[PDB]
Formats: sequence, C-alpha cells, structure tokens
Amino acid sequence: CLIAPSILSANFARLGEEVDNVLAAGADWVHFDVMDNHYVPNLTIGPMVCQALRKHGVTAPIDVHLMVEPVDRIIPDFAEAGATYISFHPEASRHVHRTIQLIRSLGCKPGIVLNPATPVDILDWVLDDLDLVLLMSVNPGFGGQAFIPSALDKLKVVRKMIDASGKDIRLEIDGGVKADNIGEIAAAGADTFVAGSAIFNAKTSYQDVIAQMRANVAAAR
Amino acid sequence: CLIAPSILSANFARLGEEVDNVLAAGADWVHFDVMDNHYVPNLTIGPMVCQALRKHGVTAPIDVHLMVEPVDRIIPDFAEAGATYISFHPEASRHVHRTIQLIRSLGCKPGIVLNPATPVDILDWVLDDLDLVLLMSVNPGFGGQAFIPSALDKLKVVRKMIDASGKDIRLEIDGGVKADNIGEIAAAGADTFVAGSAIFNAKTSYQDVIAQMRANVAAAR
Amino acid sequence: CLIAPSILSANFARLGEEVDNVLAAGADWVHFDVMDNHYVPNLTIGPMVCQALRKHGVTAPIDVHLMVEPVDRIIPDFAEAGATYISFHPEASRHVHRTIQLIRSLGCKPGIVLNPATPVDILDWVLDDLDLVLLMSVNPGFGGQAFIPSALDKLKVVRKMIDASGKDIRLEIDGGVKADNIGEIAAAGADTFVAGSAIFNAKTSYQDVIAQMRANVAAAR
Ligand SMILES: [Cl-]
Ligand SMILES: [Cl-]
Ligand SMILES: [Cl-]
Ligand SMILES: [Cl-]
Ligand SMILES: [Cl-]
Ligand SMILES: [Cl-]
Ligand SMILES: [Cl-]
Ligand SMILES: [Cl-]
Ligand SMILES: [Cl-]
Ligand SMILES: [Mg+2]
Ligand SMILES: [Zn+2]
Ligand SMILES: [Zn+2]
Ligand SMILES: [Zn+2]
Repeated sequence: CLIAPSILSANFARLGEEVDNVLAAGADWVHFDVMDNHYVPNLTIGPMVCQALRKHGVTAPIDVHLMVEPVDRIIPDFAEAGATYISFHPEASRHVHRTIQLIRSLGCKPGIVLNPATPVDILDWVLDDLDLVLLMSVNPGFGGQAFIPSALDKLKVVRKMIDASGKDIRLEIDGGVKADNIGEIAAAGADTFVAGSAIFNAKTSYQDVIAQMRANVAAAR
Repeated sequence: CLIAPSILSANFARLGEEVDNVLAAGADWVHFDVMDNHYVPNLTIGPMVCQALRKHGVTAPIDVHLMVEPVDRIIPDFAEAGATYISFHPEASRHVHRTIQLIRSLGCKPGIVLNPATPVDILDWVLDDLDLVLLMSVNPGFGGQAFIPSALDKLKVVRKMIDASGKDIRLEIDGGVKADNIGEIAAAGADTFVAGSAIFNAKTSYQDVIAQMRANVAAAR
Repeated sequence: CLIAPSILSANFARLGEEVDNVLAAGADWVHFDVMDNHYVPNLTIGPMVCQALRKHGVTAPIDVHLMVEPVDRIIPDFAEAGATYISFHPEASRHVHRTIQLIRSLGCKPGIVLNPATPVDILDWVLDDLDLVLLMSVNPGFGGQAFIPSALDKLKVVRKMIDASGKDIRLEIDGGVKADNIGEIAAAGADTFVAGSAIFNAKTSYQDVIAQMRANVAAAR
C-alpha cells in the first residue's frame, strides 16, 4: 500500500535531490526520524530540516517519528514546519491522550509507536483517536539491525484491533524491512512500509527497489 | 581573522551547495550548532550531517558547538564524523576536565562555551588545555536575537586571560554578529567570528558580506 | 600528616582483613569512595559496607567521599553506619549550606570536594563550616589515572585560604598519589593523602609503602 522511505540513510549534503528522486521513484511519504540523544542514544534532525523540505517544494506527506522525550514542546514546531503525521512513543509522554489531542489540534495526523517490547494495551483507550500505529521491528536509535521476528506476530494482533475499530488507521512497520521480507510483513498486516538502507543504499536504483517491494507486497496479499 | 558561518541559517535542502558556496565566498570554517531539545529548547542536527559534509568533499575545519546535555556520549560520534573543533558548555558536563580530555584524546580541538551570564572563572583550571573559547552574545537556542552588549566587556576580560596564558587559543563570538558591529567586536578581542543570518540571508552575496566583514575587522584593529 | 588509603583498590573478598592490615601498617583513616552510577559512571559501595567495617571492629576514622547526586537522602544512612567524615561535591547538592549543616547535625565532620575544574570560590561562604576540603587530582569515577599537574597549583591556593580562615580544616588530595610524588604534593599544601593503587596494589608491603610515603612527606616539608 504505502512506501515511506527513511531519510536517515540518504545523502544529507543533497537532501532535496534525494527526497525529490525517491518520491519520483515511487515513494509515497517521506519518513523523518527525530532523535534527541535522550530517548535514544543518537541525535538526528529537527524541525528546521522538515521546513527546508517544504520550502524546497516537497508536497508529499512528511511522516515525523519522534524518538524524543518529553514530546509536547517540539510538536508545535514540527506542525509549523509542515509535518503531516506526527508519531510518538507513549512512554515518552506523561499525558498520552493530551499529546494526541495536541497533534490533532495543530492540523497534524497523530500516531503512536510501539517499541518491540511495548504491550498493545496502551492502545486500549486511545486507538480511535489515532491515524497511525507504528510497530518497531528493530530497537530505535541503535542502528542497522535485523528485523525482529516477533513483530510479525504483533502486527497480526494490532491489525485485528484496527479492523475491529472500524477506523481508517495506518499500520506502519519500521526496521530491517527489505525486498525479501516485505511480503511476509504485509501478510502479517502492515500497510505502510518504512525502509531506509534497502532503498537509499541499494545496488540497483531507488525505482527498481520500490517496484520490487510493491510487487512482493501485492503477491503476498 | 577567521570567519565561521553558522549553517543553521542555510538551505538544508541543498546543504552541500550552501557550504561549498560560502567557503568559496571566503569563509574559513563551517560552524555547526548542535541542539538536543534539552540543554536548549530546540533540536537541530547530529553527527550524520557532519559525516555527510565530509563525504561531500568539505575539507575546511568543521567547528561543532554542542548545545547538548550530557555531552560525553555524543563526542566520539562527532569525532568519527570528522569534526575539527568540539566546544561545549561547562554547565552541561559533570566533569569538565574529563570532557576536555576526551575531546583531545580523539584528535579534536576542545573548546569551552560561556553563556552570557557564565562567569569567567570556570576557565581558571582548564584554560591551558583548550584550543578555543566561545562567548555567546545571544541566548543559545532561542533564535534570531540582538547582540548582547555585555559580551563586549567579557571579550576584553577573556582576551586578557588568553594573552596571559601564552597559549594559542581562538576567541570566538556567536550571536547577532553582522557587518555593522563586527569591527567593534574584533576591537574587544574576538578573532573568530560566527555569523548566520547576516551571511546566509543577506540582500547581497555571501562573498560581498564576508568581504565587508573582513574589511570592517581590519579597520578596527 | 594523615594517610587515608582508598579501599576501592583493596581485595573486597577480604575487606576486613585488608582494612585491619592497612591500619596496622600505619594508615590513619579508611577512605571510602561512594559512587551512585549517576554523578560518575561507576557504582561502588554503600552504607552497608561502612556498617560492616564498624561491626568488624574498625575504630579508625572512616572518611566517606560521596560521588553521588543528589546527596541528602543517603547522608543519614552513612552517619548511622558509622562514618566519621562525609565529603560531597557542591555541584551535586541544590543547597550546599544545608547539606553541610545536615552532616554536622548527625555528628559527622563535613567536607567539600573540588573536581579538577571546579573554581575555588564555591568555598567563599562555607569554608568556616567545614572540617575538610578535598581536591581531586584525577577525574573521579574514570579509573586509574595520572595526577593532574594543576592540582599542585590549586592546593597552594586552597592552603592559603585555609590558613587565612584560622580554622582547623584538613586539606585532602585524591588521585594518582604515589610514593614518588607525595613529597611535592605535601609541599604544595596537602596534609591528608588518599592513595589507592599505590598502597593496595604495590609490589611492596603496606607497612613499607606507608613508611616510605611518610618519610617522603617529612623530607619535603
Ligand atoms: Cl491539547
Ligand atoms: Cl523494547
Ligand atoms: Cl540510528
Ligand atoms: Cl578521557
Ligand atoms: Cl546566560
Ligand atoms: Cl535557534
Ligand atoms: Cl539541616
Ligand atoms: Cl572537572
Ligand atoms: Cl573508578
Ligand atoms: Mg498492560
Ligand atoms: Zn521511524
Ligand atoms: Zn554556535
Ligand atoms: Zn575519594
């Protein structure tokens, strides 16, 4: 369904070119990983970089994943910079329901991110307020890793929860997604796919990798 | 003496072009302001952006100003990414002498940053171990601001301390530096000048602004 | 004057034996470095170990150096466990004067610890309330290190301050103190000497090292 390349793997010296080209190559969203050196042991890119992409002319959805703690102060800055989706980790907010409301009140689409160990019942009382749930299939902020197999089982659980809600909620997956496992991940229930190194560091073009990913997703459904 | 444009004001969609052009226009260093959303209320750019500039072919000194707390974990990442100078705020480290030693042990040039209110006696026992002292003439992380006049008096104090040490220590200034005040700032003792919006958002070219700054500095000495 | 071996370097499988033997060998105090994994990146020993030495029959002064933050909660536990001196880092307490008063109110002797970079003016308004000032000549919590030469100059400054106060205040030194530099350190003004590896990991007996240290201090005064 939706392909959302992570730009952590792109050439940050020519970020506008990279984003322009990956969207032309078939990507739907720009996935924007924000790390504050506290919630995870790395520091990446803040609102000014999102704003720069909008000023450069990017009109595709920008999907901002906040690996930061606390989260509320920076959310208005990402809204002002032109974020489309803003997702966050419930452990990183003292008032999860308020953080969701804040994102929505600014005109952005709120998402919740589940770390690999995070139990699904944190969705019990907020799921209907969400536009997106992201399951991490690697540990965020710890670099290039292999897909964690239990994410396939957790995807099936959250897919059932979203389907039972009757709401249009994206089910996103991030971590070690590549051409040769995206079919199984789609069959498990994901419909929004974040890939970084598999696209930006491929031996073939961005368009070839994205086309293979789509073909593999279509064949598995 | 040295011109160190802050890339926070540059076009981050074409960062390599901006840096290439500002260096061609007469800049000496790339000044790299790193904010972690905790030490200051903003989040900017991390080690991956420094690495990207090195991979792009930038060979000029990269001057990394850490507005982060704590500081020690990220310092090796900036060293590996190709930082030349790494400066930090002593308030942000529990063991200032160790943090300096760490920077030096990685082959980088350590600096200490004094916020506008920070008394100079934090230099008492570390000055001889430094390659750079940076005085902030705006409050860091709070945006485009006007030069704080007390910075001129503090520059004179720190110039005397550096001169009395006999060591080769840069005296850097950052905040609201522009063509029409850089002469007075140089006369107060600074020899390394950080400017952001005055260069990257100027109504004339980067080369014109930098040439005026140099002429104004030369006329004031 | 006073020798205070640091038991961090002792054999913790036979701590009572080690402490008994080093006091029998001529040591005056038991120096007790307490690290909470937060103020420094290591965790050592808490009040229960102090209590075990008292229960074992140790009657010499136990000199507790708190490298912990915050400090007030654990101070009554060290007093109850039989600490004699309790020293702490002013940076680790939000109310340095109160922390001193708390130590004194429990019948213990309060000390202030200066890290290598810490300016001496933190002593300005509390020095008369202290029984001890400790200068760190290594970075605390970062392991076996070499004596930082600037500690000799800071000892001379703090020696003058204590002498001008007219109060009986110990001037303690900790970090890389060994037989071949203890003379110079004493000449700089220290009268209370913490050594760890030089005593407990020495190639000669405790009684020989302590006698050599004492002879070297006497010859330097
Ligand atoms: Cl709200
Ligand atoms: Cl986890
Ligand atoms: Cl990462
Ligand atoms: Cl080190
Ligand atoms: Cl300030
Ligand atoms: Cl800012
Ligand atoms: Cl009290
Ligand atoms: Cl220090
Ligand atoms: Cl240690
Ligand atoms: Mg539960
Ligand atoms: Zn992400
Ligand atoms: Zn700066
Ligand atoms: Zn100690």
